[PDB]
Amino acid sequence: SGFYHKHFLKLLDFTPAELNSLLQLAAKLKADKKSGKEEAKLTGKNIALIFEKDSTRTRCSFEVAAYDQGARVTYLGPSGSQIGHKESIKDTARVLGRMYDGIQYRGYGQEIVETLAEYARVPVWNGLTNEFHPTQLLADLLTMQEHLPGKAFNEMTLVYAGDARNNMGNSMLEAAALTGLDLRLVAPQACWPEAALVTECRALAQQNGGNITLTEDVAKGVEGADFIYTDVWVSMGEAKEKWAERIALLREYQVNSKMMQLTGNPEVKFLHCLPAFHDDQTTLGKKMAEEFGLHGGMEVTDEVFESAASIVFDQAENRMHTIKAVMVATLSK
Amino acid sequence: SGFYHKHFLKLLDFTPAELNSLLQLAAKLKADKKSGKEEAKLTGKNIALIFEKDSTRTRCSFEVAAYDQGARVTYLGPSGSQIGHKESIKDTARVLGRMYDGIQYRGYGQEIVETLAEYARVPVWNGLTNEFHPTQLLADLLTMQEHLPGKAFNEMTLVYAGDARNNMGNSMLEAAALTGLDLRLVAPQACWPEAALVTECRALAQQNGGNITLTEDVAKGVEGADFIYTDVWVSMGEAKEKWAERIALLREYQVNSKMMQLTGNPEVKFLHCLPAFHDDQTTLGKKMAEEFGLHGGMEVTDEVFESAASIVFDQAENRMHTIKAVMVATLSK
Amino acid sequence: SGFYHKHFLKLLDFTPAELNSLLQLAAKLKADKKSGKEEAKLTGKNIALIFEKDSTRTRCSFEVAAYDQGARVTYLGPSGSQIGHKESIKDTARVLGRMYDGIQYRGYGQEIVETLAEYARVPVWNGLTNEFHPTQLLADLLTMQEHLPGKAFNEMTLVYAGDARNNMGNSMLEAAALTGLDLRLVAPQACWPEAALVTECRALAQQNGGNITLTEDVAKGVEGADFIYTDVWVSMGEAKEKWAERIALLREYQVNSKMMQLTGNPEVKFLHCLPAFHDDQTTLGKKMAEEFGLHGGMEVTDEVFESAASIVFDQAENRMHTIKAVMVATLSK
Ligand SMILES: N[C@@H](CCCNC(=O)CP(=O)(O)O)C(=O)O
Ligand SMILES: N[C@@H](CCCNC(=O)CP(=O)(O)O)C(=O)O
Ligand SMILES: N[C@@H](CCCNC(=O)CP(=O)(O)O)C(=O)O
Repeated sequence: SGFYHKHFLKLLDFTPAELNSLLQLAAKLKADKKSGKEEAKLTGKNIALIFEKDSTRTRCSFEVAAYDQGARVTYLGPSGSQIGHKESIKDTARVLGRMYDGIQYRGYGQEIVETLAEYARVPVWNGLTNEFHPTQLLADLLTMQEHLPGKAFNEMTLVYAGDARNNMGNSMLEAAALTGLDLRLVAPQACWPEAALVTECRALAQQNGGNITLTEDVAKGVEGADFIYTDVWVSMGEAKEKWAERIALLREYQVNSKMMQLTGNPEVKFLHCLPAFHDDQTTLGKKMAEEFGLHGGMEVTDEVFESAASIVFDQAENRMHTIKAVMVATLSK
Repeated sequence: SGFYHKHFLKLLDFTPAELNSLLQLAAKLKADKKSGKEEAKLTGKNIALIFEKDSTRTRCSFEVAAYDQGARVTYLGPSGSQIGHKESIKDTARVLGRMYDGIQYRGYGQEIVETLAEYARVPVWNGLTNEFHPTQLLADLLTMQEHLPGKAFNEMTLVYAGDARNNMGNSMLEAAALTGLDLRLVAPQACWPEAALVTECRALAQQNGGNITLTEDVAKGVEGADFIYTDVWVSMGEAKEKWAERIALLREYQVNSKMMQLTGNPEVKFLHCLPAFHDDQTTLGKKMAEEFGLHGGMEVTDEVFESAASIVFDQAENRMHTIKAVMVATLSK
Repeated sequence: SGFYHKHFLKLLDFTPAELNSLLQLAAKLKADKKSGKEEAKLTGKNIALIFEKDSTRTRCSFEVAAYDQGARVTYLGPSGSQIGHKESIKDTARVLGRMYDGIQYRGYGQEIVETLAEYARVPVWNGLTNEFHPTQLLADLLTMQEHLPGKAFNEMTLVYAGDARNNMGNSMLEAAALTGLDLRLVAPQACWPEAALVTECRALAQQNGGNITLTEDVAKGVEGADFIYTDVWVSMGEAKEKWAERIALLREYQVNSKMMQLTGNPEVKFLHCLPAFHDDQTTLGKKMAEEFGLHGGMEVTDEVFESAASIVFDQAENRMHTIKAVMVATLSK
């Protein structure tokens, strides 16, 4: 409806109704692809994909969703083009807008994608920025909805442990402000999200029947949750130095078994946007695990990651249907 | 006509008539895409795109132009494949020719793309080499033609300030030799193009009614110009060290407002192939701007870049129609 | 037949009949594309292509073969995505399987691609691993078959000089075990393939009428060969240090003219999977050539590489038909 040629930069630029419509379209599109009745809508549209940070899911998601819908893609990865920086984003935008029908941007800081959106004159979607990550939450919302049918979002309790001031924390706030989820940010105070945003989002959440609780206590936070959610303690783009202090702060907020048990709900499902350092298998996974001693998981224990509660791969699948939905909504009819 | 299976390496391998035909086809194709009546011609053709230097426009241009025409693309960026060097270009060519229908090459030095063309046995297009950049000029010629209708090229005066011995300077010469433009290369003598090429191109320009003037004087050069054109003072692939001496030489050749005023034509339009360091916004843009003191523009002032005279983004758009034209001309019927 | 949803990790996971069927399909598909009667089978299938080592042929091959068959491709090159390592291959697999219909993997070590195949739940093809390279041999087998018509594989003598314990040596063994080729691995003992595999493959080769001979003597090895085959002395992923000892060992195993002459067959054709350091033209080609003194070729003399015996470019072309065949076999009907 009021989606055609709209950008998708952060969730609060949308009404509850818009978000819900979107979520509904995504769900249709998912269902259409499994039934094989997918009607391509974006045929002959060309989309540029600017990536300044790495990505497996978000990139792949944009690519297959476009290919299904009959669109083609151009991946301008981190350093390959002039956009790396040797040219204004303002110029880049004005260039790409003359050739493409839509642009994705993954990067550093909302200023960039906003500037990219003013000047491009085509829909700009936020693939993840330093502050927000709207596309993720769409997928998470739907995944939450698919695992608790017949429940409105205001009937669900979502807990987010970990670093609450990263792009994911910020995005949670927006989600709740639009859905009335009972958000619970279990984090040390040092990692709490900026208060101006909490206030705005809290006010809006309560209007819709939710409430944003922030608390350093794990035990009163996780209680009664339908979902536990967490993320890496240092995000993409933050300095390597942060690891030593972030582990120091956040390790009592690890989503472990005891953690899942303090919930009290045996039906509680775990969520994680991924990548997740859950085992002593990776490159910096093993290095961090021996050094500080996070044996068997950092933000989440490997036992919980491979638990029946873990629905992260469903969540992960839902990234692409969600993005397909955003794209057919902003580019068609 | 005598285009099918021809390479596009430098402009002087074409007749004035050929160039003009090409320009005409481009114009048709542009018009067809805006009207939505674009008939795809390159369906089922596969094209490799070798890039050894960066690119936003040229790469994107090749990609969307192919996608529109129903062709697919394979981007072999700077280091990813064996072509980086671990294998002869001679071998690379012979390999790729067995799989693709056409090959683009962006790189260092004409020898490379020529060798690539002898051995590939499919059309090879020059995406930019150290010496030439033919594809650009096609677009610029058309953009010039679209802003001064009812004017033959011999009725137009084009000034090129800046480093006249880069790939762009060299390309100007070819353009004039084929169009009878009144070329004016306003540059310090130290940056003048190689005399052998000037002579050959001058002779040819004059035959077609033009003349290539070289001069260190800004004032007598810019006078009566229909277009001012410029480019970065150090090109891709040149050593970082060159910046200090090139700024030293070329800063009086900055295209600024006074510069545009000495023209005497109030209808004069500015052109720049881009990227352009016109503001104190970029990475090395700001570093260069404080150090040497180019506040508010290096080759071109930001005031002129955002001037109503600036038609650089039209120019930029015209890169892809032009390339689409080259490709349908060399690959179809 | 028993190909749909099968992985293609190493050749010995297939019967002689399966290999031969495959080879036959490839041959059809080749023929169909030249006649222009190619019926696309993989329309609307999306394929991820994980590359951790470089590639020109294998990547290009996967791309055009997919494009011909109406499929689209996503290239996740060496470091761009999270797969580089920051995430388990086990997780990566489970993610990609939810989005794609098939996955290619080029990398380091068979464990990786096997783990990738257990967890992905879609066909996984081995683009080259440290130990095997099955896709190559398919192409080589067909190329061998196209140059000696009316000859069953058991009627052919294939010699492989050089480093017999790389991924290519190992693959030869598998090929013979399935075809009854008279394999001859002419190599120093220090470079002989692991005996457990030789034994298994020898037993199988003999059943089918072949025999795997290993020998340090060049002269008795090359005698009566229909094909001489060789490869670079240090493979992708091995330490740069190995060059000095590998040249020391292997230079008497260079495929030179005298080498081709000791064969005794004047119809003997040369094969090489490529890249080949055959001239003093490359980056590390020239550096190695002056230092150790391999003037005019390392594994193979440039004279032999450009000889009429050289059919390496036919071989190279046959990489993509072969891969197209693997893909339509594992993804269709
Ligand atoms: N705060 C985290 C969020 C990662 C989001 N993950 C994704 O979007 C999945 P992807 O990396 O595969 O696209 C960070 O910035 O590191
Ligand atoms: N002499 C300049 C020319 C740049 C040409 N620009 C383009 O082709 C536009 P692009 O870089 O976006 O493809 C140089 O070599 O740096
Ligand atoms: N043992 C060699 C094998 C190279 C195989 N070559 C290919 O697959 C051709 P490509 O590199 O163009 O894909 C090595 O590992 O270096």
